[PDB]
Amino acid sequence: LLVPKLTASVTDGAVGVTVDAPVSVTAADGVLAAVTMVNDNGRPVAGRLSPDGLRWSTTEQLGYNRRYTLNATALGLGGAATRQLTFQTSSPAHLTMPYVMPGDGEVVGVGEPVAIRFDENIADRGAAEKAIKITTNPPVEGAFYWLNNREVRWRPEHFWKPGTAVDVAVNTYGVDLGEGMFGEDNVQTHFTIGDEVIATADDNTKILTVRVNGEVVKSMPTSMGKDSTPTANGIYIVGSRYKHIIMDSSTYGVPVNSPNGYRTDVDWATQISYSGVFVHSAPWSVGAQGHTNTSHGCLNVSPSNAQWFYDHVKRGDIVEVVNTVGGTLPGIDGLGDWNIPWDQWRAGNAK
Ligand code: NA
Ligand code: NA
Repeated sequence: LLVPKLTASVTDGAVGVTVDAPVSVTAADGVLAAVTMVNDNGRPVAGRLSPDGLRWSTTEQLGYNRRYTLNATALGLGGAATRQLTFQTSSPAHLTMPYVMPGDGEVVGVGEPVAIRFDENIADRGAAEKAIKITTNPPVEGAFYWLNNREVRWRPEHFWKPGTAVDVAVNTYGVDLGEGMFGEDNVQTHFTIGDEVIATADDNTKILTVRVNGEVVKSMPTSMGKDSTPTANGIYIVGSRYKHIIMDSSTYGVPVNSPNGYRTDVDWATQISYSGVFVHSAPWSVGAQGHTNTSHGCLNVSPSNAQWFYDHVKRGDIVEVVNTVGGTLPGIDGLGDWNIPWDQWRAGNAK
């Protein structure tokens, strides 16, 4: 006749216990007759015992900077055993909150990366990547790449296949993200890839051609950046859209009062770079559209075409610019992810 045995997921006297997982107690050669866990203030922690009496677990989120006391008794035909354990959880120096894009339940285009933006610099990028679980259906290979010290992106080698489900579980609560900075909470999002929409602006023709699943559906005369402030070549991801917006160059590093500065209220504006490129309505340049470049970088189109673009293009669709006198959009722009070669993206930069 064996005495029951108790196995807890913490050890008496432990410090730095992480709260990324529940606390449990298991009985062998007996069943759990009593399990309680209280915090430093005497408040009971919610838990649940399995129907067979063998395993108890906490059922609510456990706190940072706690001292918990666990009491457990097991009974079997061979006798009884009781244990009391006290332990302390992680004490962060700092917290950081993740923000995930795109939005939960959204339908997005074939260029949309998964984005996890933290509100603090992440000292241990590898710990953050490890805590982020990305599910794809149909499953496709992808990889993480950091655009800056706070935001990481995940995407496949090529544009997504329409109809792919994407799930993002950012399981950062209880995780040490370096230098004592712990996740403030978990976050989650799920999204789906819709139709393939790729618009190409060719400086040789000054036409912006929109293709939906490979077919031309719209051909828009455009006026892009003038030679002294050109539109960069490259692949741009569609971001947010606005019925109207005041474009303020100081938002993009350029003082309004300086030679290339501007502040302009425009209609039907679709953002395609963090550096401030938009497709938008430009009634003042309709004469130049299809003929000469006049802007500070934006793709000027007619009011009707800008509204069409707003109505028919969605976040994650693609604009490709070719044959301008500019350089190439930086891969770390914020919407320039696809300009980074796959071998470099795949290798990452977690360090
Ligand atoms: Na993952
Ligand atoms: Na769609």
